[PDB]
Amino acid sequence: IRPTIGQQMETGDQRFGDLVFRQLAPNVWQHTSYLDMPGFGAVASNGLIVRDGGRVLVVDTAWTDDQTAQILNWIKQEINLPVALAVVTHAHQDKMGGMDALHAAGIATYANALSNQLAPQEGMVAAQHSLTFAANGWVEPATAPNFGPLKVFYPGPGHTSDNITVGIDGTDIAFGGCLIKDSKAKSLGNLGDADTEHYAASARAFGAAFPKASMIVMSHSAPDSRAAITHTARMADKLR
Ligand SMILES: CCOC(=O)[C@]1(CS)N[C@@H](C(=O)O)C(C)(C)S1
Ligand SMILES: [Zn+2]
Ligand SMILES: [Zn+2]
Repeated sequence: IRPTIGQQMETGDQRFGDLVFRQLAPNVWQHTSYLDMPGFGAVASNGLIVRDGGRVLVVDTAWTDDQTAQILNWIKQEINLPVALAVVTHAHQDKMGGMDALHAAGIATYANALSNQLAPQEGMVAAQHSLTFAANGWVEPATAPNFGPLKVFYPGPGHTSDNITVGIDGTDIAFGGCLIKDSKAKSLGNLGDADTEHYAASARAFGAAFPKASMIVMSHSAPDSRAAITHTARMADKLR
């Protein structure tokens, strides 16, 4: 695909059906799925796959159940370990559109409690479990059982009021989801669900929560350096 929004395909990318997978680190891969929007073309959305010992952890579904089932198929082929859990980073179609494929496979799913509360209104299937957060934004660990290397952080409202972010312990990788755009981005996208007053602070909070991450993975750009966080925050400063 040659998406209008999202990175092009590069050497080292693997095509598996209509999905693209890229290894980012020895136990981390980016999954990419595409949704065609009329007149506007293909929009890429990225999530993560993490191998944690004898199990696999997933961050975000694909746009659709069928695509998300193909993520599970790719995992079976390339990793061949059971998927223990998935965490989805807000209640939009690119992040939660494939929940049914996860639940059909018996995979435990997790989301911000607010994401689960909003899911019906957003046309999404709620996750099976709800994460809650301390006042400093870090997940309450009782609500993130056996998350292994996944360090979940709620940076505050930005892209949506429920957006969460995930650091991958033992790697240089932090996932900003749809909150962060890369340093070449010209806009933060549509902003219809956004908190334009708090966006900038939330972007900076994400950077401060994962201060040593050097590879920033995001939903709608290829991985970038930490400049993606600052550039996003500075674009968000102009919304106030
Ligand atoms: C089907 C709903 O999914 C969307 O429309 C997203 C989800 S974040 N929002 C858009 C935006 O923020 O402009 C986008 C093009 C980045 S994908
Ligand atoms: Zn979104
Ligand atoms: Zn998105």
